[PDB]
Amino acid sequence: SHMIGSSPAMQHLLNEIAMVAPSDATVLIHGDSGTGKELVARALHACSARSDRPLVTLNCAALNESLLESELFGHEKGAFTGADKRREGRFVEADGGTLFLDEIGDISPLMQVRLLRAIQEREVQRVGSNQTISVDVRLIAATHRDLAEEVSAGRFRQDLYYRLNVVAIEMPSLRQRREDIPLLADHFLRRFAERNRKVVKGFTPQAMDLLIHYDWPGNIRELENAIERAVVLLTGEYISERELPLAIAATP
Amino acid sequence: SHMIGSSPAMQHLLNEIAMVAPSDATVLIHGDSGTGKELVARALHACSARSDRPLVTLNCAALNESLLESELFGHEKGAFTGADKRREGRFVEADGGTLFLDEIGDISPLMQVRLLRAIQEREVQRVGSNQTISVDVRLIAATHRDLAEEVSAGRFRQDLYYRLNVVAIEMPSLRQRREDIPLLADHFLRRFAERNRKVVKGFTPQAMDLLIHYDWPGNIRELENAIERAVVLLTGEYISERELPLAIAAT
Amino acid sequence: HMIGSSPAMQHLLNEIAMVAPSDATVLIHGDSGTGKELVARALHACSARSDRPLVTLNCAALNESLLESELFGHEKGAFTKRREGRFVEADGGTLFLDEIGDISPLMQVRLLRAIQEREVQRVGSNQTISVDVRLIAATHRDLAEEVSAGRFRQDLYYRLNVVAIEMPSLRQRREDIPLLADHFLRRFAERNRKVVKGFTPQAMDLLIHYDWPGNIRELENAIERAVVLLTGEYISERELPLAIAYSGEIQPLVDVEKEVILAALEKTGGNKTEAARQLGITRKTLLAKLSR
Amino acid sequence: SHMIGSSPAMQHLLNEIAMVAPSDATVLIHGDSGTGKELVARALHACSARSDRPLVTLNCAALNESLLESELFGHEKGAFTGADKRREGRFVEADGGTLFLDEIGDISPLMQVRLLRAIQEREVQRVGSNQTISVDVRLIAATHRDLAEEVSAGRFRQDLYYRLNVVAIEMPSLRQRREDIPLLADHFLRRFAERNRKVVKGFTPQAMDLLIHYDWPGNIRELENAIERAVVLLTGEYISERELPLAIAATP
Amino acid sequence: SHMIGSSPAMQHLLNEIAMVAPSDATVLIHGDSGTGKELVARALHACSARSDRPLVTLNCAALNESLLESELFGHEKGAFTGADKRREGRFVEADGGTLFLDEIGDISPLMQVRLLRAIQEREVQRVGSNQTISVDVRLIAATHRDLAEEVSAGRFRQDLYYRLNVVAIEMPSLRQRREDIPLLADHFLRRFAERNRKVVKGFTPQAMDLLIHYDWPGNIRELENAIERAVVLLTGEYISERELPLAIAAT
Amino acid sequence: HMIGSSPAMQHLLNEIAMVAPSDATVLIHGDSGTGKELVARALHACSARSDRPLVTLNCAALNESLLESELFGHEKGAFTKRREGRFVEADGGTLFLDEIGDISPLMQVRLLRAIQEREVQRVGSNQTISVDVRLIAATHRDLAEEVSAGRFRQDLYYRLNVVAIEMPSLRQRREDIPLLADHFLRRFAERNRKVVKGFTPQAMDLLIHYDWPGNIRELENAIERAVVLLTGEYISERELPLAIAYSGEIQPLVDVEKEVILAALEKTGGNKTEAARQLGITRKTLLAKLSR
Repeated sequence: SHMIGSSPAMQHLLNEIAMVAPSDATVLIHGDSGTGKELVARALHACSARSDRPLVTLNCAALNESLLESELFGHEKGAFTGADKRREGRFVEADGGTLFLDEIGDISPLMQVRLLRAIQEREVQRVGSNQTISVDVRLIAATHRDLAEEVSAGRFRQDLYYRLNVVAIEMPSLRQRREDIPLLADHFLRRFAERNRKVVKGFTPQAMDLLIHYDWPGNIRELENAIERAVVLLTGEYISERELPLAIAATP
Repeated sequence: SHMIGSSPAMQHLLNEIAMVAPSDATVLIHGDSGTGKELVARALHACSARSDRPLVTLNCAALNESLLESELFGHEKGAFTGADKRREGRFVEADGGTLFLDEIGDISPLMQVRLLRAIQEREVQRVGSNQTISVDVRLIAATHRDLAEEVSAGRFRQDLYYRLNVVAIEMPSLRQRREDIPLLADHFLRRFAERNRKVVKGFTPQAMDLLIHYDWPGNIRELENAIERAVVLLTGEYISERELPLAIAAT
Repeated sequence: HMIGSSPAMQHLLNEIAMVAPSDATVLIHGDSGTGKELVARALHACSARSDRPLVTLNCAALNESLLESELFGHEKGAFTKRREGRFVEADGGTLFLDEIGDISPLMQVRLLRAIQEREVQRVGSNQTISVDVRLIAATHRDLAEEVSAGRFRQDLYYRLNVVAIEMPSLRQRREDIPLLADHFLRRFAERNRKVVKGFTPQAMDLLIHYDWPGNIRELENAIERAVVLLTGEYISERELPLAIAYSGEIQPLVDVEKEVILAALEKTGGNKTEAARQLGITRKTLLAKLSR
Repeated sequence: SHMIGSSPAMQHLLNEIAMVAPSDATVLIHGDSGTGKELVARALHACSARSDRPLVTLNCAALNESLLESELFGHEKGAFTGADKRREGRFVEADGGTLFLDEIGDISPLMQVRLLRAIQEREVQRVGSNQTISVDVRLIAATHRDLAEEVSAGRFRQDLYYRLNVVAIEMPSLRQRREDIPLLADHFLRRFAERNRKVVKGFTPQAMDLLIHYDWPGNIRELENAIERAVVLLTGEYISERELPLAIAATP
Repeated sequence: SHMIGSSPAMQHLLNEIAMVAPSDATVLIHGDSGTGKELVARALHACSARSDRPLVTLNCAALNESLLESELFGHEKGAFTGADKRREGRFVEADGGTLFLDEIGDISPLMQVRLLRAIQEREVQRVGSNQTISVDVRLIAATHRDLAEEVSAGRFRQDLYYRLNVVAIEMPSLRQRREDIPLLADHFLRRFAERNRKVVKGFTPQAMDLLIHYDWPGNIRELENAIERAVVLLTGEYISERELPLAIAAT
Repeated sequence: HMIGSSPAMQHLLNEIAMVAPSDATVLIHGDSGTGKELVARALHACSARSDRPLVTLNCAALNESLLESELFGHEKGAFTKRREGRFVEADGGTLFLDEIGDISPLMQVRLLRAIQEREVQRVGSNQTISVDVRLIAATHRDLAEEVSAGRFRQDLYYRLNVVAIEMPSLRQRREDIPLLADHFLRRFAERNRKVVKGFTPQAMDLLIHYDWPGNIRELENAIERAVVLLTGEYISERELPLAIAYSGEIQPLVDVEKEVILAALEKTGGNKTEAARQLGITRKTLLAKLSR
C-alpha cells in the first residue's frame, strides 16, 4: 500500500502520479508484467480526490466475452446457464468511485465496443433489458501490450484507445530502481519469515548485492518468488547466496 | 446545425445535409472513423421532417449475427437465452421516425438480406413468427469501409449496397478542415477546463499553430484526447506546446 | 409490368411466352440487378396457374435450418406454434425460389427429392405429404461451375437446368434505358412531390451509355438520388452519381500541373530549360512545381 | 418399374440380377451417378423372394449424423430438439422385407459402426434405451464411390465394407446401352408430353440419332432433363434437333 | 475354446489364453482388425473364473467423448439430451463380472484419465454427482493400434498404457495361420449353405488351395465374405475357383 | 511409504524434509511414472498440517468448466444440487494439484488469484469466500518452455516454481530396483495367491539395467505380468515383458541366413564362390538363399 522508491526513474514515476491523479482523467498504465502496476493504480486512487470512496478492481485476464460482460456490467435472472439472482455489476459498484481494470489489452471487440459507451456516455446497460443506468466512475486501465500496435494491428479500436490513453503512465522495471530492491527486499523477507513462522532476519551482504543487481525479467513477481524461496529453504537466520534461486549465479 | 461551422468542406457538408434531409431518402455516411458521422446523423434527423419523432439508433459494431437480429428486429418468447419477455425492436421503435445504424459494414450476410427486406418492402418479421409488422422508417447509415470494395470482394451485396447508397455524404477528415480546428479546439478546451474546475483560457499562438497542422490520424477522437490531456496537465492558464502530446504531432 | 423494346429485351419476351405452359421447371440466370423476379412473375402470369397463388421465397442466406422449415415445414410440434411450408403453400401453384445457388448440400438433396417425386416430408417426422408444384428458380451463379467445383450437384442441377432463360444486362439493352429512365423519373418525382420533368440531353446521354454493373437497381438508385437533389426542373450531369462521369471529376492543381510539366518534359527530351520556356515559367519554378 | 434393356453390357447386368437376387445376400450397387441404380435395386427386390413384402428405401445423401441415426434406427420422445412421439425406424419398418439405402459412401464413421451391428447381429437399438430390437432385413446399398478406396483412405471401414460388398453389381452407363435410349426415350417423351398436356408424338429421325448417340455424363438424369426440355419447348408435334439441349451439337 | 483350433500360432494363443485367465489381470488384445479379438475376449471370459457372471462389453468405436462417458460410466438426470431416466452404466453393470472394451485406441484424452481411474482406484463417479460407486471388474481391451506409438506420439498416455498392457495377446493374422484356413473355410461353408437352403458341400481341391494361400488383408472378415459370396453364386455342389472373388486372390 | 536408499533417492528425501515446513508452495517436476503423488504425500506428512485432511485433485484432462467448479466450486444454485470446492475443502490444509501444466489460461489466471490473494469466488457469482492453503502441484512439463511458447504464464509460473523438487528416474536409482522389484513381487504373488519367491539372477540382472521409460509404473507392470504368467517358483527372463531383452528375440531363419551369407560376402570381397565354399553350400544355393 505504498512503494519503495527513488532511484531516478522511480522518482519521475512518483512525479507523474502526483501531478496527474486529480480525479477526472482516465489513466493508462503501460509496462511489462512484473512491475507494480497494480500498486501504481493504488497510488493513483489514493493521491487525488476519491481517496475515501471505494476502489473497485477486476482483472480482465482470461474471462470469456460472456463472463466478462456480466462481471463488468450488470446482469439479471435471465442469463443462460442456471443462475437467477440479479447481479449488479462493477461499473455501478464503483459509481462515484474508481474502477481499475487490469490486463485490458485483450478484451474482445464487443467488449471494447461496450467498454467504450461505458466511458463515452455515462450509461451502463445490464446484461439484459434497457437498464440504461448511468454512472460516474474514474477509470484506470493497465496493460502490458502496445495498445498503439493493437490498434494498427486491427485488434483494438481507436475510439477506445483514444479514450483510455488520455494520461499515460509508463511503469519502470525493477532494474530501473535498483535503489529500492534492498528495502523492497526486506519487506517480503518479513512477510514470509512470518508466514512460515521461521526465525529469519537479515540478508548476508553478499546475497543482497546479487539481489540489488539482478531481478530483471519478472521484476517484483520474480524477486517475491526468489525470496519466499530462500526463507523456506533457510536453515538458520540470514538468507545467503546458496538460498537464492539458481538464476542468481546462473545469470553472470 | 450541431457541429463547429465552416471551412470549405465543412460548408459543403452542411450544404449537402440541408438539401437532402426531407424524409424519404436513405442516407449513407461514409468516412474515416473519428469524425462526426453521428452528429451528421442527428443533424440529418433534425433538419428535415420527422424532427419531432424520436431518433432510434443502434450500433452494429460487434453484435453477433444473433443479438443484432433481435436487437434490430423482433423477438418474443423465442430466442431462449434465459428470460424471454418480448422485445419489440428497433425498426418498429422508430416507426414513423428515424433509424441510424452505425458501423453497418461488417454485418453478416444474412443480416444484409434482412436489412434489405426492411428497406425494400417495409415489413419486419421477428425472431420467430410470421409477425409481419409494417414500419415506415427513414434510414441513415454509416461506415468506415469502402462498401464498394466490399461489394466487389464478395463480402457485401449490391442490392443492399444500392438501397443504402442512394444519397451519399463523405465525412471530411480533420485535415480536410484545418479552418475549423481552432474553433473545434476552444470547444474542447471549455468542456474539460470546466470538467476539472480548472481556470484555463486560450492556447499560446504557438501551440495553436501546431494543433492547426496536425490531428490527422484519429480526427476528432484524437484531438479530443490531445486537449483534455493538456487541460489535465496545465499548471496555470494557457495550454502551450509542452502540454500537448509529444506524439509525433511535432515528431 | 416490364418495360421493353430493344432486341435482347424482345428475345426475352419471346422466350417467356414460348416456355410458360406449366409442367416444366425454369431456372433463371443473370447478374443480380435485373428483373429476374419479374421474369418469374411474367412466367407465372402466362400459361395456366394464372389464377392460383404464387408462393415465392428467397433462399437469401437463411441458415440451413430455417430454410428447411420455411421451405418444407414442421407442421407437427417439432420446435417448441406451427408453420405449414412453402412447397405445400404452392401445391397446385407455382413456386419461385430465388438465389438458389447457395442452398446447402442437404437442401440440394431435399429440394431434389421434392422435385423428383412429388412428396414433402416435414422436418424430423414422417408426415409423408404429397404435392405438385411448377418450379421456378433463379441465381446469379455459374451452376455448372458450382457442380464441377463440387458445391452443387448434378442431379438437382440437371433437374433445374431444364429450361434456361438468360436475363440480359442493361448494357445489352441501351435502347430501353431512356424509356426505363423515364419510368423512375416519374416514380420519384412523385414520391418526393417534386416537380421534375425531363433529363438534359447531356445527362440522358451518359445514362444511355452507362448503367452497367447493377443494372436496373443501380439506375433506380441513380435517378432517385437525382430527384432527391434536383433544385430545378431537369436532372443533369451534376445530379447523377459521380460514378457515371483520365476522368471527369475535378483533380487538384498540384497534380494537374505535374501532369502538364511532365508532358512538356516528355515533348522536349527531358530538357528542363526548354520545358519551362514553353511552359511560360522559370527553370527554377518547374524545378519546384514538381518537387512539391 | 422395369428397364429398357439389351445391348451387351445391358444384358450382362440382367444376367447378374437374375442370378443373385435370391434373398439373403446383401448387395452393393456400384457406378457413376446418372444410371438407374435405384431401378436395379427395384429389380432386385422384385426378382427373388420378398417380392410381396415391403421395400423400404432411404437415401443417406446429406442427412447429418443425427437425423440419419434416427431415420435409420429408432427413436423415442427423449430427443433434443422438441419432438416427442416415438419414431419406429426404418430397419424395423423393413423387418422381414428389404431395405435400400442409397448413396452410402459418405455416412459418418459412427453410422458405419452402427450400420455394421445392424448387419452384424440382427439387433437395432432405438435412439435411446436398450431397445435391443432384433430384426431381419435383406439389405441393398448403392453408391458411386470407390468403397475400396474409401477404406484405404481410412474414411470407411473394412468390417462394414466386407459386409456390404458381398455381391456386387456394377451399373453400366447410358453409353453402354445405346440400344435402349430410343425406347427409353419414348417413355419420357410420353410422361411429359402429358404432364404439360401437350400434344406430342415421335422424334424426328435426326434427333433420335443424336440422342442414341449422346447422353453420356448424367445418363438417365441427363436425357430425362434433355427431353422434358424439348416437350416444353416444342411448338408442334415431333421433337427435333433444335429442341434438344445445346450439348447435343455442342458435343461433336 | 470357441475358435477353430490349431496351427502353431493358433496353438500358442490358446496357450496364452489358458495361462492368463484367472481373473485379476487386465488384458490387452492387439492385432490387425479382422481377426477374432472378440472371440478371444469371450474365450478369456469363459476360461477363467467369473465364468458364471455376465460379460458386459461395449465398443468404443466412434462414440463422442460424451456418449462414451455416460455409456461407460454413470449418468442420472444430468446429461440433459432429452429424457433423463437414470442410466446405470457399464462398469457397474459388470461389477463382479468381466468388461470388454473394443477399439479402445482412439478414445479421447479425458476418457483416458477416467478409464484409468476406473482401473486404478476401483471407484466410478457418474456424469454429474460425487456418486462414487465402487466396482470390481476384470478388464479386457482390444485395439488395432500400436498403443506404444500412440503413447510416444503423445496421443495416448503411459499410465493407462501401462495398466492395460499388463498381459498382452497378439492376435495372429489369417496368413500367420494357414493351417486353420481350411478348417475355418468349411465352417463358413456350412453356415451360408444353410442360410441359403443350398445343398453345398466341399471345395474343389483347386479352390481350396488358393483359399489356403490368400485371405490376407482382411483376415476373417474377408474370408467370411469371400465364401458366402461363393455359396450365393454356386450353381451346383462344390464351390470352385470360379465362385471365389476374382479379387486379386489370384491376381 | 517410499522405498529408498540409493544416492538420488537419498537426495530427494533430504529435500522433502528440508522444505516441508508449511508456508511455501512446492512444484514437482519429473517424468510421469515416478512417485510424484507420493512425494507430495511425504511433503504433506512432514511439517505441520500433518493432521489436517489432504485435498488432492488431478487436473487430468477436465474441461475448463468442470475443472473450474471442482476446483473452486459453485456452491450457489448455478447449474441446475451443489459442490463446495477443493481449495475451500483444504482451507487450513494442503492442496495437491496434479498435472498442472495443461490447465487452460483462464484457469491459470484463477489459480493465481487464488494463490496471490487468498480469496476464492465461486463460479458466476460474487460469493467472495476467503482461504489459506499450502500448495503442492506437479507436472511433467517444461514449465519455462510452456511460458516462452506462450501457453503458460509467468505470474503463475513464478508463484509455482518457488520450491523445486526434481523426481529422479529409475535409471537414476538402479540400486533401488531390486528392493523395489521385491516389493511388487510380494504384492502380486499375494494378489494372485501364487507362491512365488525370488528372481533368477538372470532376470534380476536385466531388471537392474533397464526399467526406464515408465519408471515405476512400467516395472510395476512388468512384474505383475511376470507373476501372472509364472508356472514355477522363480520369475525369469522368459516371463519379463519382451521389451526388457541386434536383439534377443527370435528372428526368422530366412533372415538370419541372409544376414550370414552377406557377412561372408563382405569378408571375401563379394566373391560369391568363396563365400559359398566357406559357407559350406553350392554357389547356386547362396545365389538362391538370398534371392528369396
